[PDB]
Amino acid sequence: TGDPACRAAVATAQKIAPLAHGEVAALTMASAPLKLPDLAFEDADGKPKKLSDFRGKTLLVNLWATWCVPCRKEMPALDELQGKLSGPNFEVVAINIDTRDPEKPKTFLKEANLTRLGYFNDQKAKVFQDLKAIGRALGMPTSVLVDPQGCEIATIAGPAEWASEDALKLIRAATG
Repeated sequence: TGDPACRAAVATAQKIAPLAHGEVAALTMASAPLKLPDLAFEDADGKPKKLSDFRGKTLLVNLWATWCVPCRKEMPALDELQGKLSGPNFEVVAINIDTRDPEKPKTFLKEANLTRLGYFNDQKAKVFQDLKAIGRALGMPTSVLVDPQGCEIATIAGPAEWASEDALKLIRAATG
């Protein structure tokens, strides 16, 4: 039995379920209340962050890595989504999980001119293990749409055209 603070998240998931088709058909709606683990990661300047620091906003939490081919390919879309919808009620939190060479993802984002995402990172890649433990990280990338209480609305095991019409419509619906 999940955290009852996450019941509104389930209702939200049920409300937007019809919108999960086309580009976002691989998004699986939450069917039970599920509080995500309070992921711990760093910002671009190495300051500690936690998922709960972002409570109060709807979020798309993404895990990506430079060694992940479909992840590199979807970073521009995530950046674009960030630019379209980031505001008082929504943010994309893309967390890099490279463990080998910390300068590599920074160079990747810079050469790709992706600056709206900042540079969240977990050089231990523990955040992947945390989501794997609740059955929400089956591969890479993994992205979870999270409500203002840190609860699961939906999870996708794979990449998506996140700046597409289908994706924006779904995210806006989840937010408001």
